[PDB]
Amino acid sequence: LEAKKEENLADWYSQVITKSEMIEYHDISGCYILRPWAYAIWEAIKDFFDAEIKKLGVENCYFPMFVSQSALEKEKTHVADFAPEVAWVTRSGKTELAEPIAIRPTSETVMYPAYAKWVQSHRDLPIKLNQWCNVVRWEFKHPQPFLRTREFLWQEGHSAFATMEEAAEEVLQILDLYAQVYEELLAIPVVKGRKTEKEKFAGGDYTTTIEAFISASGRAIQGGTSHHLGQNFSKMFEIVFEDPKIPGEKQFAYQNSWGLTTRTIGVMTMVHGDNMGLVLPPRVACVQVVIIPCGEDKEALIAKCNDYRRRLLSVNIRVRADLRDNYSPGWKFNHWELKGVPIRLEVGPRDMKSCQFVAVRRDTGEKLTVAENEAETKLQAILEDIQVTLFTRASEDLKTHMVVANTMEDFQKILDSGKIVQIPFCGEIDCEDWIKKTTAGAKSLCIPFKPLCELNPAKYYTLFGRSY
Amino acid sequence: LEAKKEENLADWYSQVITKSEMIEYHDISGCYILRPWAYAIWEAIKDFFDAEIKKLGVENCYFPMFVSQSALEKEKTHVADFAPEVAWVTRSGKTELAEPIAIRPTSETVMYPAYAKWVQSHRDLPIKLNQWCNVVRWEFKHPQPFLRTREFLWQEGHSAFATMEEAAEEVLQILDLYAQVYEELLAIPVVKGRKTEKEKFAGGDYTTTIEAFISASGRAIQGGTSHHLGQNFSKMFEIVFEDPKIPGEKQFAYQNSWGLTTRTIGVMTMVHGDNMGLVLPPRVACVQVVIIPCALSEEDKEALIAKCNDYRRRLLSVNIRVRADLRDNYSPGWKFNHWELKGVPIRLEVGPRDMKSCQFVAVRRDTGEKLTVAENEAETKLQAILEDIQVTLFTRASEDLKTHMVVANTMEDFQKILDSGKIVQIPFCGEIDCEDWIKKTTARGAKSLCIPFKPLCELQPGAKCVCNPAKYYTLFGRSY
Ligand SMILES: Nc1ncnc2c1ncn2[C@@H]1O[C@H](COP(=O)(O)OP(=O)(O)OP(=O)(O)O)[C@@H](O)[C@H]1O
Ligand SMILES: Nc1ncnc2c1ncn2[C@@H]1O[C@H](COP(=O)(O)OP(=O)(O)OP(=O)(O)O)[C@@H](O)[C@H]1O
Ligand SMILES: O=C(C[C@H]1NCCC[C@@H]1O)Cn1cnc2ccc(-c3cccc(F)c3)cc21
Ligand SMILES: O=C(C[C@H]1NCCC[C@@H]1O)Cn1cnc2ccc(-c3cccc(F)c3)cc21
Ligand SMILES: [Mg+2]
Ligand SMILES: [Mg+2]
Ligand SMILES: [Mg+2]
Ligand SMILES: [Mg+2]
Ligand SMILES: [Zn+2]
Ligand SMILES: [Zn+2]
Repeated sequence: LEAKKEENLADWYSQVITKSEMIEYHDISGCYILRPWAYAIWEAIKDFFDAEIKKLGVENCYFPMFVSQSALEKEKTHVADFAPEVAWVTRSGKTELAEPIAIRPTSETVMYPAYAKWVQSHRDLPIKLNQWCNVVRWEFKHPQPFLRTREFLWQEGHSAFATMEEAAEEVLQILDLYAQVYEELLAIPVVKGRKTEKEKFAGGDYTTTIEAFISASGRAIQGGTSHHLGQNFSKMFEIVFEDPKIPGEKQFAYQNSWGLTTRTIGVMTMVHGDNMGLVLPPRVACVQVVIIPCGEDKEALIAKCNDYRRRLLSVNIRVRADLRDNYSPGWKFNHWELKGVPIRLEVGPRDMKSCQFVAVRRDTGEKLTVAENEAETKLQAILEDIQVTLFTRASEDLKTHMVVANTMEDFQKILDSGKIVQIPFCGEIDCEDWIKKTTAGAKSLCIPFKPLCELNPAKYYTLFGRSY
Repeated sequence: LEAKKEENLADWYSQVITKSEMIEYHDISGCYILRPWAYAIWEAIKDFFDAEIKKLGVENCYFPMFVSQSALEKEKTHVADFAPEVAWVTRSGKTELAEPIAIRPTSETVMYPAYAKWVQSHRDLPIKLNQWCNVVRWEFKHPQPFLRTREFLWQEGHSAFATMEEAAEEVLQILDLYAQVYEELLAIPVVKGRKTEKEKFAGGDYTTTIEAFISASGRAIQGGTSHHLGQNFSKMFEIVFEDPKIPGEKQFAYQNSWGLTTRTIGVMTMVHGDNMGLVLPPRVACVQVVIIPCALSEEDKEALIAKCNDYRRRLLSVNIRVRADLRDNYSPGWKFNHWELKGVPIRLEVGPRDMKSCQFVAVRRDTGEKLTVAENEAETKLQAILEDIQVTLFTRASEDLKTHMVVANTMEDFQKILDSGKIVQIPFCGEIDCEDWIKKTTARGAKSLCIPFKPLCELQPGAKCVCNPAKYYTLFGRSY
């Protein structure tokens, strides 16, 4: 790794994702291969999130990727602005299809026709379905791995309820899991908030979000989304049930939808990565500890490495013994640091017979000598501390880089020196357009649930910044 | 359920998959919704296979679904008949794309250009990658849920090796896992074999396969596929390395690919399904035991529900997947039939009389037998009944395949045996021209299923084909 983050972030990012073996490029613009190292992080997030929404009663399923042409039109599910992003299939082989067929950019138009046929009474509610799947958005915006890709993997949850109280409660439960994914799995702090009228999903009532800060850019990014849809889609698609008390009266279902993507992995990369490459938070590292031998008799050195064995596996630590004879120790050192392995355990002959080893933390660079039989306890303590270290530096960097302005003067003074700032806000769109072009430019990120301090007149303190 | 499996198979199948809540229909022909009841089975297969290939050193990844026109134009990875099955993206919104992009029907052309860049020396091998992903094949044959769908879910594994002996061993380990998915998870027996030259993947060296039999059809089906590709694809795609100890000879990697799909769930439905609905093998049933509570007081009623919720915890604690149906708006008789249609292996009936007699009742979905159990043996005995349901389901389907797969040595007995809804092992040339002949002669058709590794009888000392001498016993039959 030779590019440096603070000077050229784009090229640093591209060289970390490649030299960590996370991403391989493809010959289609905005499409990336997720190699096992990148995919294992996604799998870990999936394991966590899946387990959580299962306690909420959500069930997994799989809906078609193709949407019929007339099911896309149906109503103002999308105002035509979102239409350029939709890829259309028009032939199989050379045979032009009777009607063109669309590639899921989201699955409302595929799912809700089915909800309307499953809901024949209030006993059929709630419906709570989730799917892990790929989606295609023909993004015009300049493409980057995991940040802005043309195909990505995600989960989209879609739930329908008899009452507003239930739907409204889920929206905030899901948003909290998203925050837990980022803050507890990925050691990235986030700001919960609600979208302004400009930035909310046109198809919903309100849109909640979690926002993250990437210092080296000075830019924020939407990490996850949870919408209350009210009855916007229920009336559109006729998901209706009989009023239990009033004969002949249909009442429309209340709906939510929520989504999280592999953009998580890029954000973790942009947040924790350093000038030596990736840095993996322990709770998602598929290798938390790598064993590397340093320095015939030698077979005793490999038996000692392989005695860390289960001694680490038996304490349920993900461990890799890199015993390959074909690479130098120094090669292994740099190879696993580029991949972001939280702890390097080096065994040298000196230490086999002094019944010691050395551990090197990927965040601090600290090298530490441990008694041979203190491996289990102290290694666990280091991996827990690395996690807390990584979340603490990212917390204290968001504290530093998120401040207040009450004037356009100091908001602008502060925006352009790499800052995101909460400002009092009209709340109206054309004002938001106006702030967008003056500072060029800043978007609205979210109206925080717990803003700075207590507050056309200002309706809300709203967090502003340049954003992906 | 209204249709009967024996009389009209399609409508019975259509009504089992829907009224069990496995499938919802879509407005695109050959595309189907996988509702939780069916998707949970896929997740169970996924969990097993994933563990197994992890021991073989295979790692999971995700490659793009889009294939460039120009990457598809470089190599010849497929014969010309497969080109129609490819769906093309030709515009975004209203803007026609400069070059069209194809939807993955399989991922050789997407992956192997990357393999070529990752492989620069012998220490870069082996490469062992797997992906769970969706695939589109614009099928001409008649589409049926989970049997033959235009979009499906699958796993495709692609591995690259330095030596031929490594590749050759993976092919059959993988195949044996497929047969394990079928025989141990779904209680379906299968026939391992090699495809004839006609039916093998044209661009590889040889194709191994497992075939399953659907009695009610008299039809067999390809349940899984494992290819040895030799070096046909390493030469096309230039996956080469130099060995320092073999100076001056270019080493092309030895490759395999293998695939298994949600056709699994369709086969399970056809094999074990009955005229009361789905029949779930305990090992993939996402609910193995359903607890149903079956006037006097409201405090008493809460105690009945507390006992059901105490059976649920005792059963989770012995790792039995359990759902307590505590919905108050349905009768017990209703819940009884609803969970039978869904194929739940065991119904647990708890009533007030059994609560104070410290008993419960279990009824098996495979035989229907009702059993009163002491409250204390719930964990031990319920576990035993699920293990016996599994063994029963696999035993009956085995005893149905032995019955329905026989040997014939004349085209004349081959025809009569075929026409009684059976699959036939016949002595066979192996040549393509002949295979077309059997196909239409038996229509006035039967195709080859596989060449069994362990055929019923040993062939030859110069035994002649059913035409040219016989090379091998070949398993022939009508097929999905
Ligand atoms: N092209 C993309 N690649 C990866 N992740 C994405 C992409 N577009 C959106 N996401 C993520 O998926 C989630 C789904 O939200 P959605 O796409 O509806 O919001 P959006 O307002 O279009 O977002 P954005 O400004 O990121 O395009 C978002 O929270 C975001 O983090
Ligand atoms: N349209 C489909 N829907 C579901 N599963 C399929 C479909 N086509 C193939 N499969 C399954 O995918 C596996 C691997 O795919 P492969 O290309 O080897 O099949 P195939 O030879 O084309 O199959 P088939 O003879 O059924 O057309 C097969 O073992 C089969 O079980
Ligand atoms: O995905 C969501 C909201 C929510 N869905 C459920 C998961 C969470 C997500 O936030 C809207 N959306 C975002 N980016 C889009 C691009 C195109 C279209 C589009 C274009 C034409 C027709 C059509 F039906 C949809 C929708 C898009
Ligand atoms: O899928 C396999 C082999 C194996 N892959 C690895 C997983 C297991 C599978 O058996 C060949 N094949 C079968 N059905 C096809 C339809 C179209 C094309 C095709 C591909 C590219 C371009 C094109 F025009 C057509 C290949 C197909
Ligand atoms: Mg977008
Ligand atoms: Mg936006
Ligand atoms: Mg085929
Ligand atoms: Mg075939
Ligand atoms: Zn204003
Ligand atoms: Zn012959």
